Amino acid sequence: AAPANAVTADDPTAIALKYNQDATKSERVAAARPGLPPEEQHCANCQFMQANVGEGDWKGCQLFPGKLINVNGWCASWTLKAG
Ligand code: SF4
Repeated sequence: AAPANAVTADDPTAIALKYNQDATKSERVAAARPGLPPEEQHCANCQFMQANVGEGDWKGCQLFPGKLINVNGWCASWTLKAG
């Protein structure tokens, strides 16, 4: 059960970025974002995930202010966590 502030499928930004809460049900292969092979990409290893926001598998994403994403999700803004 997703948190009350989870990013949802008719969120305009979620559509535009092709977010899914489950990276295995994402188009990460098609986008081929750089820095890791696409099958290795998910929110937990993304620069925009906020480790200090949320709880458990439901963490912040800088791009989705006021909400939570799933650590096992993905969107087309995926960028390697570099620091
Ligand atoms: S920007 Fe990164 S952390 Fe935020 S939803 Fe997309 S992949 Fe997940």
